[PDB]
Amino acid sequence: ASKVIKGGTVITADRTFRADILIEDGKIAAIGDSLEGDEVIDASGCYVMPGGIDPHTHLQMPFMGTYSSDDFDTGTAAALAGGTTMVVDFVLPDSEGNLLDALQEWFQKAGKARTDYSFHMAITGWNERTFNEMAEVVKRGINTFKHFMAYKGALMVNDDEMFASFQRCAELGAMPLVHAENGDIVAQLQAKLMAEGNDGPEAHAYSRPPEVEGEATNRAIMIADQAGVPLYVVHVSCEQSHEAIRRARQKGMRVFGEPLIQHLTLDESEYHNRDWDYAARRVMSPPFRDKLNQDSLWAGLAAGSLQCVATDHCAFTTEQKRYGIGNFTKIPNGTGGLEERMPVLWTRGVRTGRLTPNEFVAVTSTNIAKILNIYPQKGAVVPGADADLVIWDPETTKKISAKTQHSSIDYNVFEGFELKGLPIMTLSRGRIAFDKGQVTAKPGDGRFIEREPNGAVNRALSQWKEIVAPRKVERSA
Amino acid sequence: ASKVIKGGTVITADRTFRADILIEDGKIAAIGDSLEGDEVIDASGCYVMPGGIDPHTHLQMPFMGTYSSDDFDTGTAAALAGGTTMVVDFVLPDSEGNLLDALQEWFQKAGKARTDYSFHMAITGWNERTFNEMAEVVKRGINTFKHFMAYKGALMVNDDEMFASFQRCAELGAMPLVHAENGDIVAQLQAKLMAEGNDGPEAHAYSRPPEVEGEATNRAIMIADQAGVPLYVVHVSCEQSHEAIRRARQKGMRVFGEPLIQHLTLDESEYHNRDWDYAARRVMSPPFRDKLNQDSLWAGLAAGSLQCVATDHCAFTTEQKRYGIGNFTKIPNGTGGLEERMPVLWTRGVRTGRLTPNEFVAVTSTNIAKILNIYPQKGAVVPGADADLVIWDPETTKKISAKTQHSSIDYNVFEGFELKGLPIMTLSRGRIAFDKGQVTAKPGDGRFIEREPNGAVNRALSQWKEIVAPRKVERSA
Amino acid sequence: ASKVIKGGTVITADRTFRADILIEDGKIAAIGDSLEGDEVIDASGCYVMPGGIDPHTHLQMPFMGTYSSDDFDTGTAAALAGGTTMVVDFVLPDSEGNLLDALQEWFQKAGKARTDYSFHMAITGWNERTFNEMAEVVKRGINTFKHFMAYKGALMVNDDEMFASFQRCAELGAMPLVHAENGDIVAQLQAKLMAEGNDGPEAHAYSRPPEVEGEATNRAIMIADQAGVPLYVVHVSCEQSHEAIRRARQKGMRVFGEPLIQHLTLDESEYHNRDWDYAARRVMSPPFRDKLNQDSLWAGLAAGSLQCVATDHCAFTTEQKRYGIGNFTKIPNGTGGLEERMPVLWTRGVRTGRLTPNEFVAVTSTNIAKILNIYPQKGAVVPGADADLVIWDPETTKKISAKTQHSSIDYNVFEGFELKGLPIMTLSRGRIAFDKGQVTAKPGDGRFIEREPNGAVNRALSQWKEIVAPRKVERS
Amino acid sequence: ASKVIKGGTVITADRTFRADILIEDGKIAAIGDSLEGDEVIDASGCYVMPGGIDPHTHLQMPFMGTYSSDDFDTGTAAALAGGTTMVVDFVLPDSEGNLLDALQEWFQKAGKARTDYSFHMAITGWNERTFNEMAEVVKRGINTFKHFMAYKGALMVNDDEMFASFQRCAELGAMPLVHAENGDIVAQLQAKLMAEGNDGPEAHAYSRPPEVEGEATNRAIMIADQAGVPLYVVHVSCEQSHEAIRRARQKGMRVFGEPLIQHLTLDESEYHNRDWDYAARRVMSPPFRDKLNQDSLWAGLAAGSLQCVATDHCAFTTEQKRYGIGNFTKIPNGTGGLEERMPVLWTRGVRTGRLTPNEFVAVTSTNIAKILNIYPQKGAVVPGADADLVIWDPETTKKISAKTQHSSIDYNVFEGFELKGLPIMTLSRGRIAFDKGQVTAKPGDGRFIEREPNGAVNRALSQWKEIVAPRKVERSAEHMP
Ligand SMILES: [Zn+2]
Ligand SMILES: [Zn+2]
Ligand SMILES: [Zn+2]
Ligand SMILES: [Zn+2]
Ligand SMILES: [Zn+2]
Ligand SMILES: [Zn+2]
Ligand SMILES: [Zn+2]
Ligand SMILES: [Zn+2]
Repeated sequence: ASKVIKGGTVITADRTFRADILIEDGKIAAIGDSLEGDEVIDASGCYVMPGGIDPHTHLQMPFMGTYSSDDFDTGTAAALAGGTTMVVDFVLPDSEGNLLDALQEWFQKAGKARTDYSFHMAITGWNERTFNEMAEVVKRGINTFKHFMAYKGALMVNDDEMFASFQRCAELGAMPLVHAENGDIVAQLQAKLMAEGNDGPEAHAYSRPPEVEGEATNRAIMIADQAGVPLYVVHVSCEQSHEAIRRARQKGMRVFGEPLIQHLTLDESEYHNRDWDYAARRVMSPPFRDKLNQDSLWAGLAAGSLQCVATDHCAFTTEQKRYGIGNFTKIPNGTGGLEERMPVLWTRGVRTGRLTPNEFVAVTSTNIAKILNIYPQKGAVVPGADADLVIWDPETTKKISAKTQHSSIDYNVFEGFELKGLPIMTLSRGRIAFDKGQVTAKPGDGRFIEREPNGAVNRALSQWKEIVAPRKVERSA
Repeated sequence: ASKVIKGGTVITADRTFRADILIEDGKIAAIGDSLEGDEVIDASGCYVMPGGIDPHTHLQMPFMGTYSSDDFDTGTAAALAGGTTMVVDFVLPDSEGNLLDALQEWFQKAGKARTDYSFHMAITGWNERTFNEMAEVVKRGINTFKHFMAYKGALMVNDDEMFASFQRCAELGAMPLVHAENGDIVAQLQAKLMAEGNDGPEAHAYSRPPEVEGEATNRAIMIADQAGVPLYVVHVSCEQSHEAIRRARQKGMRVFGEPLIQHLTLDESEYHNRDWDYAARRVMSPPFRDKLNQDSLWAGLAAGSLQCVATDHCAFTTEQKRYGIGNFTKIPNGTGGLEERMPVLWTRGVRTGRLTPNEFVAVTSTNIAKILNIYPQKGAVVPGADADLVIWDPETTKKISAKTQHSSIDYNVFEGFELKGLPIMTLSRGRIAFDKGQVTAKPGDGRFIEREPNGAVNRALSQWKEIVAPRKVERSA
Repeated sequence: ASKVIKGGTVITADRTFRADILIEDGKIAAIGDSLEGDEVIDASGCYVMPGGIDPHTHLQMPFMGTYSSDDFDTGTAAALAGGTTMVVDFVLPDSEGNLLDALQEWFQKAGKARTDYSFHMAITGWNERTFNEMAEVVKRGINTFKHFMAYKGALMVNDDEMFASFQRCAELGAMPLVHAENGDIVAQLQAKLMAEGNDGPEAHAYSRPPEVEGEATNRAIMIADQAGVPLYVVHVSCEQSHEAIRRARQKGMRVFGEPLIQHLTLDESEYHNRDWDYAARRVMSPPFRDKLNQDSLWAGLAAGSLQCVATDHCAFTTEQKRYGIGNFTKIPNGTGGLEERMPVLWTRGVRTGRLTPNEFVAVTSTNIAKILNIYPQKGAVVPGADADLVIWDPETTKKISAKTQHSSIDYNVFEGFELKGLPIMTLSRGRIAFDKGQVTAKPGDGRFIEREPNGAVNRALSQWKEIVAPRKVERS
Repeated sequence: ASKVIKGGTVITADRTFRADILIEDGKIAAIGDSLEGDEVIDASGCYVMPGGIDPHTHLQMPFMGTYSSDDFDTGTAAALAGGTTMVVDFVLPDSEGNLLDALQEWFQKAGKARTDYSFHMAITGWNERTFNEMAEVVKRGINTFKHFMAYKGALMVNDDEMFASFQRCAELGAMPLVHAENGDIVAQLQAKLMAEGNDGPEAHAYSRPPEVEGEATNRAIMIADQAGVPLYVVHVSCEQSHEAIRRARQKGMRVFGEPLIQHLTLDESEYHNRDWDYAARRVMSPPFRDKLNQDSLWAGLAAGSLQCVATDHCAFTTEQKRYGIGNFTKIPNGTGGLEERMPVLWTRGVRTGRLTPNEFVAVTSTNIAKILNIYPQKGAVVPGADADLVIWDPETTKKISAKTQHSSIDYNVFEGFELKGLPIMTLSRGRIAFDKGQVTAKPGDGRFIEREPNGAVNRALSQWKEIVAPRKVERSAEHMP
């Protein structure tokens, strides 16, 4: 039974045009002037875009013997209600390198996904087991490996481990991701701040100022380039890390950057709210920054030095945040934004002219699809693509509120944002997944998306590195 | 009578995939797994790409009562043999502002074109007539206006004129192009050099060092941004001008940059060749630069801070170059590259891994088509696009030589370049235009391509300027 | 009759040390542990620094058939009360190039000076007379020529004229100064804002945003470097112009930058004050900028990418400012800061640790003395130097107020600034010029300081340009 | 017995002027138009400048159970013959942190010094002993601590150790120095190149390309600025590390940079010379770089973003260099330049107009004197200063050659440099220490120069950090959960 989306205006990363869309067997069958189908969906007056891909989520993430509050069920509901049809989550193995066991456990979690998903595999140590299982992980359809330069004593790896891992990535045709903050300096700053009685939520930001992110970003870049592999920097929050990426790209290094919607539109003044709960709720890493940083990130999206908007979705209830009363290091880090990502970006970015509608599509789905090597299966409006689509009414308005959010927690860091232009229908592989304010996709409707290694940028870089490889001088006896 | 291109691998700016291409009525009718057509073109083992678009040509350009040696006939022949299916030439009006008259004169020239073409309209003065005829020029399908900051006493405009013209561009939804060298400093350096007996071809480069281009680029950007209109900088030849563009883009300014294939692969040491003819042949503006500048331009293409490769094709005979014997200011400026642009870029860029094949397509056709607002009619492999296509054999080799070039002049500045990967067939709106080393397109086969004003980037920028427009302070009596 | 300053701590651009200073015949005769002299000045608990040099003033400047309200009398009074012992003013000739005639008129103005002074010569056009008279100006002891890239129809020169003039500067061993704003773009923005009814004081700032200054700074640098002459950019107000200077210097170009004390400590929010008078009073060029720019300028001073703090002192009464009611282009541009420069810089810069005390001396006197080629006659505490000195009590406090200022106008843009550490005595060539809150130097006490052309940086740059000069290829 | 230097032209960092100089009791007694003294030294037609200060030497440095070949005797002879009157060497303790024991050993080495000297104290690990002895090291008159980010398994410290040490420096009013190369990445590149048979001298440069230095520079700066202490980056060899310093200074961070005379005038093409010995002799860390980097360093000296020229003097014989035949990682790292520093800089920098003569004085003595807090005792021509002076004949010429050098090794990486303008006499505390090509100062004539902590820049930075220190938000119980 086919669907035809009629009367809409298609917006993709490359063009905007009036067209009908015929959907058969979960895929786009045809795009053209007048199409017929068994079931008609009216998109008159609306835009039709690829469903959003959010490459950065932490659904049901383990914390202190419990979990974050949004799991793959409520998380994907929030995603769908915001026009996002795919999430990419981070698998977190132990330092022993039980990558495959951790993967199995994340598959169990993701069984509740209401829409399609994939994984990044984190690397939280280095040893022979880790080295071997990375090969198998790539065979299972995961082509990215996430590294933490912070979280000393938990997730952190050092330069030595990171270089070996990046080289293994290069070898497998995978691409490293990095959380770039200097973990040694943050740990000492945390301890010093706590020792001085500087223990409130605002001190979380004090313990990891922008220079600490800027440095680690620069270092991760050096190591990836030495290893001959592209690098993806997650949650680029400030001018210091953005500058490191621009400078690397101008040297011809292959580096991608991902600003969070939070860092595009929220700022550190939130931590100076007189209410402890209010300030603690906004604690995440990297923290909200000086507002001046926002323009840098926006300009990067427009200039192409930053490519993907994400949310780092990790939602905790007020009760969970309160674990850090009297100690900011015990406030669970994370704010949720899955539902808010595309709508906030549309109002703040497209309606203001900071982004063309086409750039909007590029930085919400198409770019990350290309970067993770699943374009055009995802992030595309072309025949043969998965029919993951959002129907966007440019005229509808709302005020963001915790009272109406699909996320399970009791607050919303975008509380009060005035929006115009909203997702009114979301389709996941041709199925109506969100409609008339209701999430219609059921838990288990989502499936794992396998990804192939050795994307175009990996291959070009490897070829170039071979060209410029330094050679031994031939010397007579 | 339809054509089907079978067995090939399609490369576009966004993806690479095996597919057949059905062509009907000069357009791409279908793209898919197995297609049939009246006539079969075998593309087994080959890549199929959008035909190149070269936005920077000067065919049959007036110089000293004569003309450049390549006209629209030989010019488009060379283009087609090099996989380029469209050229964009510059109409050069008198300073009185006889834009429409100049346009008619250029249509007469382009009657000989063998493949499709369009125009930029130059603005060489400022007055009421110019202001008025700009509106009429836009109605006739030209949405770009070219400005010269150098060539004092002939083409040059000042800051005042340039600002007025840019504001008019903003109003009409057109985009200014700029030749950015400081004309006043250049004229004085020329005169000082001649007065000192420094009168050889190498002194042309001396008379306009990179700082002179860097300054003018920076100034034109300021003025475009103040007028609220995007800016396209032609022939970005050096790091100083590239740096100005990167810095502007990081401020959120809408600026495009165009490196010439000459400046990517050739350098100023050519001017120090002992043979006068050899050095003079290479004289153009901006001149060939210190070789160190090339890596900057290549990185710009990979990073997206530069978007389009062109040739500034303006070919003169050795006899014409010799008009400047004893006086370098009288050496006609220009080198030809229409045929060599895509082949040299492929060998130097794709085969080395500096550019992915998709980036190659982006910077040889798709980007400029989008920028000139003619995507997807041109620069696309999508249904409904003009069937302007090149069939590329990645294994064929040749050495570039004047003896085999299609340009009418007696030398080739890319002489001796070893290539691998060549255009073996070129189609212009579904017609075989180049095949088996022969240009099969006839003079008059080319048609003028009209362009609409107010593309997406123009619209976004105007919207943004309105939002940040400074407001009067309300003061009570 | 000798003077000895006893018990103080000397602070110079290069060091800090306890020493007595013996003054004879208007000069520093000796510096050492224990000295005696005919007359004793007690500097116990105080710092002794070279008197400030403000390289940027416009005293009795011609405007609209009148003049600015602070002349060389009240202006040097203000300077002295702020620890500044020398001003450098701008001679403004007509565009016909009557440089010598204008110079004579400025000598008449400066007859009222209470402390020493020198001149910059502005170049407001280009022609044979201008080219010729520049040589004679250099012979008269002025080794700097000021160029305006803004003020279209009045002071402005174009790239062609500026290049010719800069080449003439190089030839004479002079150094160009530049007011860098794009005059063509500013004139058009002014007209547009006025046509749109955007006619308040705030639109003055709107008519010349930072990008316009950044561009012109960048262009002027290119032209000086092509001419092979060092360049001095006056009133670097924003990160865009500062960036152009840093980038140029890293290319090995010889460029100096001068942030005004206003742009270090005041910002554009002043223009949005609801009171029209309040906002109009702060109108100057370049305008007060977004506060974010302050950090860039401060860092430049500490890093050495900016070398001299000045005031661009050009004072108008409220009545004069009101000439621009309903039309911001008619508000006379300028604020006064002569008295406030060193004291504000001390509190905001030294007491905060943004500048070491030695850096404070460098950016208020020694650097500009060196740049204008009058070191160590001025800006120094060495034997043989002019005894131009300020005795600074680091503990005394005050709140800046128009009620206590020596400037003749009725307001103070630094109103309410809380200070600690103040000039308590100022000496000009050994004469007590400021003491007990009173200016004791008389009008006419000031003397013209002549300057030699061809300073060290001019000579080094010329030598280098000769080394790297492009040569003809020898062809049979 | 007084000396008067007559007829010369004084050049200092701040001015150039004709003056006589009267010297009494090892110090400058007076400067003026015509002075009289017991013994007259004729400086007619010559310049008189502060004697050079080279803040970066490794004389008789321990390596592989032996030592580098220039000790404090021949090292200081070389210095003096090049117009340099003071060297600053690096004390190298074991990782256990036996700083005082190491200091005593270095005093034994420096007993042979012919001209004055001082020390930097290296920190090669972190622990309680190290923390404690740093305080005593500062009390002995050493106010700098050197950190190595490279030389893994030998001298290297990590970010954690470096941050603790930088904070201790801040506390004591000391200033850290850093050798900034990423040691972990260098060690892995070394192993990779060796495994691939890329084992020649040129592969030394391959194993630590400029990005590896630029990264570590950027990192050391971040850490120093977080600790609230100024940082001195030794041997800034390339644009990447130079850019990191410029960017940091523009953020208002207090960072100094030191380009070596080698990196200003020599380049990596030397490693591709066909002769193994020739290439290996030039091996040092950081290696000679792409020639393009030179202009960046020269501009930094002229712009003030780099402040001091040094040599990293560490001299090995050809026989010692040959320890690395078949394995570039075993080639002892270091080249000598003590004698060549000021003369090469004068010809390449002053005679070309890249530096004014005054800037030449700044970057060869006065800046480092100020930075190490011993101005005006050293690096100055003012009354009361130590009479450490060089008399410079701007017209005399020579070509640098191993056959005439005062360094003890058998080659010279500045071989063939054509010079004009040379020191013809060097005075150390008023004693003629070098004259007419002869080193006249004897071993033991040099004395240790004590330095005080808490220089002006340290104090200003600490004050600024206090001003901008982030404060706890005051929250009433009304606003608490
Ligand atoms: Zn993270
Ligand atoms: Zn995360
Ligand atoms: Zn051109
Ligand atoms: Zn052209
Ligand atoms: Zn001005
Ligand atoms: Zn002024
Ligand atoms: Zn070292
Ligand atoms: Zn060393």
